Amino acid sequence: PTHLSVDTKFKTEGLCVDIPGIPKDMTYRRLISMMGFKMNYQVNGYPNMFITREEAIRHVRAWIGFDVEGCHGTNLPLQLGFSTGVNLVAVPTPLMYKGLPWNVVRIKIVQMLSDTLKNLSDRVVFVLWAHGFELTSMKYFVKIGPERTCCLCDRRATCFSTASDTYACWHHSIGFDYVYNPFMIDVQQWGFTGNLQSNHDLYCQVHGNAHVASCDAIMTRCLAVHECFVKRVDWTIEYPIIGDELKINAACRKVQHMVVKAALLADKFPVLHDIGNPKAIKCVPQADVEWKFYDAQPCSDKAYKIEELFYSYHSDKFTDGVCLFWNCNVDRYPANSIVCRFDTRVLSNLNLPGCDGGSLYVNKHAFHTPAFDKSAFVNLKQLPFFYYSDSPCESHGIDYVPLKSATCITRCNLGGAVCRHHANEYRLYLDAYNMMISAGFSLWVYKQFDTYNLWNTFT
Ligand SMILES: Cc1n/c(=N/[C@@H]2CCC[C@H]2CO)s[nH]1
Ligand SMILES: [Zn+2]
Ligand SMILES: [Zn+2]
Ligand SMILES: [Zn+2]
Repeated sequence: PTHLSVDTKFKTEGLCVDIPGIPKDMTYRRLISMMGFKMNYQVNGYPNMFITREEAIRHVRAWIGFDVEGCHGTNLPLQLGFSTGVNLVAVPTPLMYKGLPWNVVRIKIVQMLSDTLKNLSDRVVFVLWAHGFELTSMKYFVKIGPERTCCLCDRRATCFSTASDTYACWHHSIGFDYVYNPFMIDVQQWGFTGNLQSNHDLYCQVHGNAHVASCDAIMTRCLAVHECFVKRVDWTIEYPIIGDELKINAACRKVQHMVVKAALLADKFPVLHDIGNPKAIKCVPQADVEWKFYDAQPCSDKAYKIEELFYSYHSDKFTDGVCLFWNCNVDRYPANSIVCRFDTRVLSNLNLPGCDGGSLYVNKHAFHTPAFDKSAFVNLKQLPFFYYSDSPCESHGIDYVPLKSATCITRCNLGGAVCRHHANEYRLYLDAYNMMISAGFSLWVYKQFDTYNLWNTFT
């Protein structure tokens, strides 16, 4: 039970308006054959074009919703829609393109998937709400065979060229015309009552239906992401490193210790209510403060209602001391809070678009995060950048230029001039901070927070 068997049954009901008379009894084997593909009994790493739901989830970075609308059938033109927003009209002779024959349409398909996926995945997974034309049109831009490697590198082959009879990964596909060994999954195989728009609209208001194929491709993938990452949560599934994952997470841990440590020095809160991940550790283990923990798993549907986290009768007096919501998404934060809230709008290779305004943040694990809402922070202010250090001014051990900054809160800066050690740490902390901000995180703090109260901790 690692791969999807070709002898598995395929429910064909959703395919009988474009394919009238299609048999009720159908396996993937007969379906791939009907699509115009010969599998030849190949034990070379590609057992089925279609994949399991578990395999689709392990490869979410590769998802591209795909839908074809019969615009007028190898007589009528076909509008090919993709969840990237692209609409290509192929003739059999929001980005809507005019009718062009398959030989040029296929070149555009390879460019679009290559530029979209080269930094995300080693493959493409076509997410469908299959009715007929998308499966039958796959023979016009897809070639299948044994698993292969790139002609220019050691990555897996995702594209083929008829002009040169060579294979390439997403990075080296310039000029390639065919999609090689793609994967696909039909959402309509998961047991849905009603059409695509009806099932999608139950959970999302962001994606409308402007009746173009790309609208259905977007709603398809959005619904597939809700089923796999909103209503079903699997935090065990590990995901390959494709970017700045380790630096972003190290930066987040440094910023948390910094922001919280300074807050406890500046306003000397007797108690700290730490609301969030049930596996949390005290980020400032030397602080005098009464550290109280409360468990709240990363919500993936709607942000927590502050009235349910705190009320119905815990320390109970959350109003006493300070509240820390580190990556804990609530609808309206209290005034006495330190908050790290991820911005689902951020454009990055880690953050994939999600359902109902949310985003799927993929960094080691997959976390669907609810839509950003500036109203959550009405009782708070944006946390300003600062670097605080009580460590001794001692070098031990990178050519220097004197650091001069009003945001370097150290004994040396108070006393007149920043020492080398603290200037190395400042520039390092500023990089880790900038790294965290770029990854999409936001930092918010109680309105009375003032970095001025930190200079007095050097009496
Ligand atoms: C218009 C739009 N942009 C999107 N970008 C996705 C990011 C991962 C590849 C793309 C797969 O759809 S989704 N909707
Ligand atoms: Zn390559
Ligand atoms: Zn949606
Ligand atoms: Zn110093």
